[PDB]
Amino acid sequence: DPAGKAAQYHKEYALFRSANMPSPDKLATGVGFHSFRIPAVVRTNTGRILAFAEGRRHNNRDYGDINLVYKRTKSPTNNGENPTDWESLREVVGTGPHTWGNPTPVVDGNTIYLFLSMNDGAYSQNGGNTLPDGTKTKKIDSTWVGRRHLYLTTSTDDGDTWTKPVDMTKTLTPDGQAWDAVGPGNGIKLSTGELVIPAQGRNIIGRGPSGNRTWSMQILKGAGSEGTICQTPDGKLMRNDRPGPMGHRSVARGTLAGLGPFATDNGLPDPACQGSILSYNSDEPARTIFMNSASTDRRTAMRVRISYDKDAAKFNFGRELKDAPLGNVGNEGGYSSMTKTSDYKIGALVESDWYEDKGGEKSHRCIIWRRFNLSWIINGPNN
Ligand SMILES: O=C(O)[C@@]1(O)C[C@H](O)[C@@H](O)[C@H]([C@H](O)[C@H](O)CO)O1
Repeated sequence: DPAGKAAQYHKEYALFRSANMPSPDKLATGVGFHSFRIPAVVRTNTGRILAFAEGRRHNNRDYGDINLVYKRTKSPTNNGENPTDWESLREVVGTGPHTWGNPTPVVDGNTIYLFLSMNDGAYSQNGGNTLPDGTKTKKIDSTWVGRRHLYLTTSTDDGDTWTKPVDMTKTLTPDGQAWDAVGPGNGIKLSTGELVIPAQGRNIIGRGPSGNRTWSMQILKGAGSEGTICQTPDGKLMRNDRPGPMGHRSVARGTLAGLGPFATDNGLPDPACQGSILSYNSDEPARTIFMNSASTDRRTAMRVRISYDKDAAKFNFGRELKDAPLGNVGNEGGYSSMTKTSDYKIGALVESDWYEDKGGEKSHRCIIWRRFNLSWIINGPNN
C-alpha cells in the first residue's frame, strides 16, 4: 500500500464534553448533558463534517430524557482539524421527556438524511428502571405508545437545520416489533445510487432521485440489532453487525436482492458492542476500514483496521487507538463512527467513559474526535 510511505498523522481531542468536564457541551438554551453516547459522523458533499450524538440528560442510561444533538464544522473546508473548527452544540430533536437517539445519517447529494430511533419517556428496553421523578419505566412492548419508533429527518442546508422528524415506524419497522434500533452510525449511498441504512433485522433502502427518496425494508434473516453496512469493492453489500453474545462480529454479504447467511467472523473479536465500517476509496488499492473494540470481553480495546479484499473477507491487525491515547477524557472505548475527510484522513468519533461509578448510571460518558491517515494505521507496531 503506497499510503504506508506517507508520514503518519494522528490528532485527537474530545468533541462532546460531558457535564463533568471543563467547558461542557450545552445547548444555547442552557440544557446540558450528563453524558454523550452513540456517535455518528458524516462528511457532506461540501466537505463539512456533521457529528451527531445522544445527549443523555441526567445519567448515562439508554432510556429517559435523551436528545439527538450535533455539531458541524464551522466551514466546509476546515476538516475538523482543531477544536475551534467546530460549532457549538445544536439539537436535532429533543421534544418531550422522550428518548431520541440512534443517529444513523447518510449523505445523498445535497440532502443529508438522518434516521433515528425513539421511545416514549416512560419506557425502557428492560422496564423497571428508575427515572428522575421517582417512577419506574414500563418495558418496551409492541403497542404503539410502548414500542421503539423510527424517525427520519433531513437537511438540505448542509446540516444547518433539520426538518421536523417524521415517524416512519408504520412503513419502515416490521409490524408487531417491540424493541428496535437503526444503526447507529451511518448509512451509505451505493454506486448505483440507492441509499442503504442498517437497522435491526433489516436494511432500509432509499430509492429515487437524489434528495427525493422513498424507503422500503429489506428484511434479513439472522441480522443483529446494531448493524453496519458497506458496499465492498466488488460492488456487493455487506452487513457487519454487533453480535448478541460477546465474542465476534457477525457478517453477511449479498445485494439488494438479498443477503446470504450471517456468520461469526472469527477474525473480528467484539465484546457485543457497536462497531463502524467505511469504504475508503475505490481507486487502486481499494480499502475498507473497520473500527471496533477488538476484544471478546471489553470495550477498551479499540482497533482500526484495513481490508484490501474485494469482499472485505480479511482485515489486518491494524492499529490500537491506545497508541495515541488521550489523558483527560476517561477510559476510551465503545461505540464509534467513521468518515473520510477532504484532506485524506479518516475521522472517527469514539466513546469514552470516565467510569467514576464503574458501570453504574452516574459514570459520565464523552466522545472523542480522532483523525488519522492510512499511514498511521498501516504502520502500527503490530501491523
Ligand atoms: O451500550 C450498549 O450496549 C447499549 O445498551 C447502548 C444503546 O443505547 C442501546 O440501544 C443498545 C442495546 O441495549 C443493545 O443493542 C441490545 O438491544 O446497547
